[PDB]
Amino acid sequence: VNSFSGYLKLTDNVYIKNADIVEEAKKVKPTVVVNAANVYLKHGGGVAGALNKATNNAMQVESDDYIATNGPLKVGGSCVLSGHNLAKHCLHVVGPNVNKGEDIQLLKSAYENFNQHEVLLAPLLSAGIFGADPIHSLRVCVDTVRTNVYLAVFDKNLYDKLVSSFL
Ligand SMILES: O=C1CC[C@@H](c2cccs2)N1Nc1ncnc2[nH]c(Cl)cc12
Repeated sequence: VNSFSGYLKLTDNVYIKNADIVEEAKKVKPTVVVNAANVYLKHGGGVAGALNKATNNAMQVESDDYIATNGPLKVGGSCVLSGHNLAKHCLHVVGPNVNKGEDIQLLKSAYENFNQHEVLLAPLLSAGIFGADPIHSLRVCVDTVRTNVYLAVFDKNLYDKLVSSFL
Protein backbone atom coordinates (compact mmCIF):
# COMPACT_ATOMS: atom_id res chain seq x y z
CA VAL A 1 0.00 0.00 0.00
CA ASN A 2 1.27 3.47 -0.98
CA SER A 3 -0.05 7.03 -0.80
CA PHE A 4 -0.97 7.69 -4.45
CA SER A 5 -4.64 8.61 -4.92
CA GLY A 6 -7.10 8.90 -7.79
CA TYR A 7 -5.14 6.96 -10.43
CA LEU A 8 -6.68 4.82 -13.13
CA LYS A 9 -5.02 1.39 -13.24
CA LEU A 10 -3.80 0.54 -16.74
CA THR A 11 -1.88 -2.66 -15.96
CA ASP A 12 -0.50 -4.67 -13.07
CA ASN A 13 2.12 -1.97 -12.43
CA VAL A 14 1.22 1.19 -14.42
CA TYR A 15 -1.22 3.80 -13.14
CA ILE A 16 -2.26 7.10 -14.78
CA LYS A 17 -3.85 10.37 -13.64
CA ASN A 18 -4.62 13.86 -14.93
CA ALA A 19 -2.40 15.83 -12.57
CA ASP A 20 0.30 18.46 -12.36
CA ILE A 21 3.41 16.45 -11.44
CA VAL A 22 4.64 19.40 -9.35
CA GLU A 23 1.50 19.49 -7.21
CA GLU A 24 1.39 15.70 -7.10
CA ALA A 25 4.99 15.54 -5.89
CA LYS A 26 4.37 18.23 -3.26
CA LYS A 27 1.38 16.28 -1.92
CA VAL A 28 2.74 12.72 -2.03
CA LYS A 29 6.45 13.39 -1.41
CA PRO A 30 7.31 10.16 -3.25
CA THR A 31 10.58 8.33 -2.90
CA VAL A 32 11.35 9.07 -6.57
CA VAL A 33 10.04 11.73 -8.92
CA VAL A 34 11.18 11.46 -12.54
CA ASN A 35 12.31 14.57 -14.40
CA ALA A 36 12.06 14.91 -18.18
CA ALA A 37 15.70 15.98 -18.39
CA ASN A 38 18.08 16.86 -21.20
CA VAL A 39 21.71 15.74 -21.32
CA TYR A 40 22.94 19.07 -19.92
CA LEU A 41 20.40 19.07 -17.07
CA LYS A 42 19.31 22.55 -18.18
CA HIS A 43 15.84 22.70 -16.63
CA GLY A 44 14.44 25.52 -18.72
CA GLY A 45 10.93 24.49 -19.70
CA GLY A 46 8.42 21.71 -19.84
CA VAL A 47 8.28 19.35 -16.88
CA ALA A 48 11.91 20.12 -15.99
CA GLY A 49 11.36 23.86 -15.89
CA ALA A 50 8.30 23.36 -13.68
CA LEU A 51 10.03 20.97 -11.26
CA ASN A 52 13.05 23.23 -10.99
CA LYS A 53 10.92 26.34 -10.36
CA ALA A 54 9.17 24.51 -7.52
CA THR A 55 12.60 23.90 -5.90
CA ASN A 56 13.43 27.63 -6.04
CA ASN A 57 16.24 26.79 -8.55
CA ALA A 58 18.00 24.43 -6.10
CA MET A 59 17.58 21.60 -8.63
CA GLN A 60 19.44 23.66 -11.25
CA VAL A 61 22.26 24.57 -8.83
CA GLU A 62 22.75 20.91 -7.91
CA SER A 63 22.53 19.89 -11.57
CA ASP A 64 25.18 22.39 -12.69
CA ASP A 65 27.60 20.94 -10.13
CA TYR A 66 26.77 17.42 -11.36
CA ILE A 67 27.53 18.36 -14.98
CA ALA A 68 30.71 20.23 -14.05
CA THR A 69 31.97 17.02 -12.41
CA ASN A 70 30.61 14.31 -14.71
CA GLY A 71 29.81 15.85 -18.08
CA PRO A 72 26.53 15.41 -19.94
CA LEU A 73 24.24 12.44 -19.70
CA LYS A 74 23.56 10.13 -22.63
CA VAL A 75 20.28 10.28 -24.51
CA GLY A 76 18.46 7.32 -22.99
CA GLY A 77 20.43 7.69 -19.75
CA SER A 78 19.74 8.99 -16.28
CA CYS A 79 21.19 10.11 -12.98
CA VAL A 80 19.84 10.15 -9.42
CA LEU A 81 19.99 13.51 -7.65
CA SER A 82 18.16 15.07 -4.72
CA GLY A 83 14.39 15.44 -4.82
CA HIS A 84 14.69 18.69 -2.82
CA ASN A 85 11.27 19.70 -1.41
CA LEU A 86 9.39 17.49 -3.89
CA ALA A 87 10.59 13.92 -3.25
CA LYS A 88 13.42 12.02 -1.61
CA HIS A 89 15.19 11.59 -4.97
CA CYS A 90 14.82 12.92 -8.48
CA LEU A 91 15.62 10.49 -11.29
CA HIS A 92 16.62 12.72 -14.22
CA VAL A 93 15.87 10.69 -17.36
CA VAL A 94 16.75 11.81 -20.89
CA GLY A 95 14.19 10.73 -23.45
CA PRO A 96 14.96 11.48 -27.09
CA ASN A 97 13.89 14.94 -28.23
CA VAL A 98 12.23 14.59 -31.63
CA ASN A 99 12.59 18.35 -32.13
CA LYS A 100 16.37 17.75 -32.05
CA GLY A 101 16.31 14.74 -34.41
CA GLU A 102 17.08 12.06 -31.80
CA ASP A 103 16.30 8.39 -32.39
CA ILE A 104 12.91 7.41 -30.96
CA GLN A 105 14.15 3.84 -30.36
CA LEU A 106 16.10 5.36 -27.45
CA LEU A 107 12.77 5.88 -25.69
CA LYS A 108 12.79 2.24 -24.57
CA SER A 109 16.30 2.67 -23.14
CA ALA A 110 15.11 5.78 -21.30
CA TYR A 111 12.22 3.91 -19.68
CA GLU A 112 14.55 1.05 -18.65
CA ASN A 113 16.04 3.42 -16.07
CA PHE A 114 12.72 3.24 -14.18
CA ASN A 115 13.31 -0.46 -13.44
CA GLN A 116 16.05 0.45 -10.95
CA HIS A 117 13.39 1.92 -8.62
CA GLU A 118 10.53 0.04 -6.99
CA VAL A 119 8.01 2.93 -7.20
CA LEU A 120 8.12 6.19 -9.17
CA LEU A 121 6.02 9.25 -9.95
CA ALA A 122 6.76 10.14 -13.56
CA PRO A 123 5.72 12.03 -16.69
CA LEU A 124 5.48 10.41 -20.10
CA LEU A 125 9.01 10.50 -21.48
CA SER A 126 9.63 12.40 -24.72
CA ALA A 127 6.09 13.87 -24.65
CA GLY A 128 5.27 17.57 -24.52
CA ILE A 129 8.06 19.79 -25.83
CA PHE A 130 10.22 16.73 -26.58
CA GLY A 131 8.00 16.17 -29.61
CA ALA A 132 7.12 12.45 -29.49
CA ASP A 133 3.60 11.01 -29.70
CA PRO A 134 2.37 10.57 -26.09
CA ILE A 135 0.27 7.54 -27.08
CA HIS A 136 3.45 5.82 -28.29
CA SER A 137 5.32 6.88 -25.15
CA LEU A 138 2.62 5.28 -23.00
CA ARG A 139 2.87 2.04 -25.00
CA VAL A 140 6.66 1.90 -24.57
CA CYS A 141 6.25 2.64 -20.86
CA VAL A 142 3.79 -0.22 -20.35
CA ASP A 143 5.94 -2.61 -22.39
CA THR A 144 9.24 -1.65 -20.70
CA VAL A 145 8.71 -0.65 -17.07
CA ARG A 146 8.18 -3.55 -14.66
CA THR A 147 8.30 -1.57 -11.41
CA ASN A 148 5.35 0.45 -10.11
CA VAL A 149 4.94 3.68 -12.07
CA TYR A 150 2.41 6.44 -11.40
CA LEU A 151 2.10 8.63 -14.49
CA ALA A 152 0.98 12.24 -14.17
CA VAL A 153 -0.45 13.81 -17.33
CA PHE A 154 -0.89 17.58 -17.05
CA ASP A 155 -3.24 18.10 -20.00
CA LYS A 156 -6.75 16.85 -19.27
CA ASN A 157 -7.60 16.53 -22.96
CA LEU A 158 -4.49 14.42 -23.49
CA TYR A 159 -5.26 12.27 -20.45
CA ASP A 160 -8.72 11.35 -21.78
CA LYS A 161 -7.25 10.48 -25.18
CA LEU A 162 -4.57 8.22 -23.66
CA VAL A 163 -7.13 6.29 -21.60
CA SER A 164 -9.72 5.93 -24.35
CA SER A 165 -7.15 4.64 -26.85
CA PHE A 166 -5.26 2.36 -24.47
CA LEU A 167 -5.03 -1.27 -25.55
O1 LIG B 1 1.08 16.10 -19.87
C1 LIG B 1 2.04 15.91 -20.59
C2 LIG B 1 2.10 14.92 -21.75
C3 LIG B 1 3.51 15.02 -22.32
C4 LIG B 1 4.26 16.12 -21.52
C5 LIG B 1 4.67 17.17 -22.51
C6 LIG B 1 3.87 18.20 -22.88
C7 LIG B 1 4.47 19.08 -23.84
C8 LIG B 1 5.71 18.67 -24.18
S1 LIG B 1 6.17 17.25 -23.35
N1 LIG B 1 3.29 16.58 -20.48
N2 LIG B 1 3.60 17.56 -19.54
C9 LIG B 1 3.48 17.56 -18.15
N3 LIG B 1 3.25 16.36 -17.52
C10 LIG B 1 3.14 16.37 -16.14
N4 LIG B 1 3.21 17.41 -15.29
C11 LIG B 1 3.44 18.59 -15.95
N5 LIG B 1 3.55 19.80 -15.29
C12 LIG B 1 3.77 20.76 -16.28
CL1 LIG B 1 3.95 22.33 -15.74
C13 LIG B 1 3.80 20.18 -17.53
C14 LIG B 1 3.58 18.77 -17.37
